[PDB]
Amino acid sequence: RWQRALWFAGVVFCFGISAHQIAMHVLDYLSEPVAVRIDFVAQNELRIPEITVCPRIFQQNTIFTDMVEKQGIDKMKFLDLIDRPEYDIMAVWNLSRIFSDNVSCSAHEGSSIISGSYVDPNMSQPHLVYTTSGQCINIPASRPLIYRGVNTFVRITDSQPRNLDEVRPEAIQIYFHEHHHAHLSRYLTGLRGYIVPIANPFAFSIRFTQINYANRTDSPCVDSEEYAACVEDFIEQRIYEKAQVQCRLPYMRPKLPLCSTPTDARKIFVATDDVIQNFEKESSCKRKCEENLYIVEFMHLFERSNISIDMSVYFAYNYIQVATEYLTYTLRGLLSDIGGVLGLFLGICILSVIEVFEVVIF
Amino acid sequence: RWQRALWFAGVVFCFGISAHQIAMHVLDYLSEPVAVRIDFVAQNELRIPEITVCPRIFQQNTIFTDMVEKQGIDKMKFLDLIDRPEYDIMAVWNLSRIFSDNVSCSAHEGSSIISGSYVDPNMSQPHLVYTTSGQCINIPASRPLIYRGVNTFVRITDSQPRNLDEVRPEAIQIYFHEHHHAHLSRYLTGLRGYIVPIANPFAFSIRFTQINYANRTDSPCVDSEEYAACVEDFIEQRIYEKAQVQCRLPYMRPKLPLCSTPTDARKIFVATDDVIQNFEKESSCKRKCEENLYIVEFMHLFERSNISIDMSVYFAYNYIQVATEYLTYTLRGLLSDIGGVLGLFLGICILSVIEVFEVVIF
Amino acid sequence: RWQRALWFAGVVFCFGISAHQIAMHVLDYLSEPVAVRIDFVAQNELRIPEITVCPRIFQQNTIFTDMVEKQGIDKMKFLDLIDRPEYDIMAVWNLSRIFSDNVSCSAHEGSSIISGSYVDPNMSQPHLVYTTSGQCINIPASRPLIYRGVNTFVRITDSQPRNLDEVRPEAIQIYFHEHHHAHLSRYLTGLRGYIVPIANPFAFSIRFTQINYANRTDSPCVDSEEYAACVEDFIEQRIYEKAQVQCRLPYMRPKLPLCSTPTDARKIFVATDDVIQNFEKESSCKRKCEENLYIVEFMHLFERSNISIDMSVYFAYNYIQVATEYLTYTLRGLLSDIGGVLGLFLGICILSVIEVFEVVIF
Repeated sequence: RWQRALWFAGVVFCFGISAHQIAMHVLDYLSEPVAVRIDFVAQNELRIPEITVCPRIFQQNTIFTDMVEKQGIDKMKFLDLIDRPEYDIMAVWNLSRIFSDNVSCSAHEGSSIISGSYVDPNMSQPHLVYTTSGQCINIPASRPLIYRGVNTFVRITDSQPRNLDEVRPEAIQIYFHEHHHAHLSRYLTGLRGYIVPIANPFAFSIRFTQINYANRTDSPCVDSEEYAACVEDFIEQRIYEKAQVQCRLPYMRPKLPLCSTPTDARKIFVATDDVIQNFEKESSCKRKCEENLYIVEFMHLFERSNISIDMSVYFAYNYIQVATEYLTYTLRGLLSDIGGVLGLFLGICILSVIEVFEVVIF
Repeated sequence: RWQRALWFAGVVFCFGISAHQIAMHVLDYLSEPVAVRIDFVAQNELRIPEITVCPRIFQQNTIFTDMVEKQGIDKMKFLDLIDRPEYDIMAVWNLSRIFSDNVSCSAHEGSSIISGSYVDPNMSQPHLVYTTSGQCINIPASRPLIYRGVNTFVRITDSQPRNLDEVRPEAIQIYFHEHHHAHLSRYLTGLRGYIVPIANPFAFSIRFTQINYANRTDSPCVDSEEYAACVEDFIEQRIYEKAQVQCRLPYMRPKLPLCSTPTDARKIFVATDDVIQNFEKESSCKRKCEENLYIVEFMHLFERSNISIDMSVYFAYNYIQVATEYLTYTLRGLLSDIGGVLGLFLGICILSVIEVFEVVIF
Repeated sequence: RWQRALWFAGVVFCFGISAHQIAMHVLDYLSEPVAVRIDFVAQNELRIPEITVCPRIFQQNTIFTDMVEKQGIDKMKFLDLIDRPEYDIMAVWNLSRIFSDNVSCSAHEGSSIISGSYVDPNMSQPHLVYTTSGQCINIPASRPLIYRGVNTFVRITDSQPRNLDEVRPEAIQIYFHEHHHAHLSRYLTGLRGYIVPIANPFAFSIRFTQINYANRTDSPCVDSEEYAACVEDFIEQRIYEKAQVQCRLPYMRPKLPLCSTPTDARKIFVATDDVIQNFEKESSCKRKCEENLYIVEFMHLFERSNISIDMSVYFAYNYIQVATEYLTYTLRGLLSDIGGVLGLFLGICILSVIEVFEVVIF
């Protein structure tokens, strides 16, 4: 009656509250909550990024536009000349050449008190690579730089003889990309690169900031290469599927031949523009499990040099921010909270449950 | 005797230790502990700040001081000229004018592979605003910029004809303030602004760092607008209550007329200085629940322009630090810890407590 | 039989699982896990670092090398002249003098609206200090600057008469070190200092980032001074134990006399170099419990000055990152987890254990 009814009410209230708490915990585990731990991991060997050093886009280029005007065309219609038998799109995109052979990058690491800065010229030297911006040079930046001092830079240089044989370049475009993803160089160097003047010797400082996202069912992260591969394939195919044609331009990898018709070359170029502008939205990939963020700030330099193009990139800060989205609510945590709630709104343990099971088996 | 006494001692020891633990937890709840979670929230649309671009203070101004000397006064006593019938303090503070009509700011966002930076001149254009520094221009920066590339800037310009009709300005002062807080522009632009020369076309970069403080009884936070209203009202009334007079100067909002006596104008100016210097201490309000921190670092530019005043403000970094001081020890946390401690130094649950209550009711 | 055997199996399973959990918790406490809390502590009084402003290393020095060539030596063998009776290594290292007497540094903090920047020249003035780089000047930077505005700098200057009596210096070397740690200035100023030209008046901005490491058995942290003392002692004695000689050069503390033989002076200089490049490895100390990281970024200035050497160091950012590695698994945490696991896989409380003890005592 009274007593039994109230006892049943209380017991059912206890089970109801425990079940509601456990259900909320279970629903919390299904949607993995994520927190971020940010620490500064000082490393002695800095992983230098792979600098891309492009000229300004053909339209904004000085020397290439000068050649196009010499042939008698305006700053726009240089693709109305490629299928001319000798210009051979390869030789059109060789007219954007802003760097000459002598390009070489050194890797100064220390400072020394007798000799001076440790000039180490055996580091991976730069190679010329085609890009939407034209014909650039990619800085491999392969081996790591042993950070010792605030004077730890790679000094790119080019001693192109600047005699009055033809007008000479005004500025270049610098983009700091990651080791071996080919879409960063050949496509995204006209957008994400800094336009800086070669008239005077210009420097940089780079502080590295790394964001890491954990694998998670409702927000997955792919490794370094797989995102690059998916994005590059998307960009190359939709150029084809958005130009509704079949041919390529130097910045594309050798799938098909080189557009033996100017209208199709223009279609490819325009589709490239349209897809590169907004491949973040149209794509279906997500940021890597790592995310390098180079905080590139400028500086003045300590000495002049009569060199056509000069460039320093300082890495004086060896403490790198490391954000790491991580697993904050594990399955062990769920089981422990379930145990806590069943032992807090009750007296049930993992020994009483087995004891009742034993009683069931008589 | 022995056994009963020791049993009572043990029971009271357990009960007392549990009570001490619960009391410490309760006292931990009253003084809300606060932790901070720092994450990088990459946004595609950067919320550009409202740039204020003032000339140097009258004393340090070039052209205004030249006018004052022409009238036959020193670079301190220009307030001994305002109540002259025609100079009409408004027309005294129109002599600080460093910008001319033509002022217009554009918003380059993309980079493009043919055209170049996407010039979008339809954005909020700048308007002239009076300030303690004189007559300035405030950059509304209303619409957000769709971050795409590291070339995403708003370029302020002014093509004032620099003919030899009168000496021309040397430098300006830029202050980066939030959308619609009127105390920032009119008062705190002579203090918190960067003094940078207009001789050469200069550029800026800005990385946003946002600190969020949680509402908390012993350290409250007000929203964006309320703190600005508090500070502005305090600054304006104290100028009045610290000058012990009743009149205003152009930078103050239209409460009272324009100081038809030079001594009171000087009183107002001096009180304004003395209050803006130290309104942080005398005030009785606390920083917002949000706290935008623009990390303004300098750089060089990629192209010259024969324009009287030229300015770029780059926004190449979309990852923004977000510190969020938050509630770390909730009321549910206190209840669960109380349950844990009463079930760890005892065998009491919310089913045994109700059972004992039922036993009490017989 | 059946029932008793299964009951024993269940009881032993519960005991084993509880013991495994408790052992894992205990081993988790023995290897203290460490997490980092990063908050921005708005500080009104910025603790300015102790700037060291050295000339470039002797061989890279202009004026000192000019003197060496005048005496008839190359820019390497200036130590083949020290024990000449009058050059008296002290007077060899007085030839690197790049600053003249008139050196004085001010501390501008505010901006003001009438007067202008608050020049406060009574702050600690600079003194000349010997260093491997030569004869430098050290900026005491003793009192803190009351941060008020984005114009809070200490402007170093030197008005040495630049008449055509002798060729004049090209650049200096700036190194930002902590208040009273003597191994920084005298040894690590040729390595960790920025080489920046004096030709034009340059400015600096510095944002402070502080990393704190908690004292911990398997990775101890010493206070600010003890690490500096240990590193200085190691560097100075190894120079002696690595040069296998007994004498010193001006940058060393007055332990022994000044190397009255050039071969020993060269031995000391070479041993110095060799140890300073790699004292991080050979030493046996670890980073302090403090770690100040000055984020020195460059910029332009607001006004020229016909001064031989001019320098600003802006401190416009009062929000300082404070990473604090801390104790995440306390002893109370271990005890509470042990209680939770023994009350979750069992029904044991701290009252039932005492009850069983009482039963033992009959």
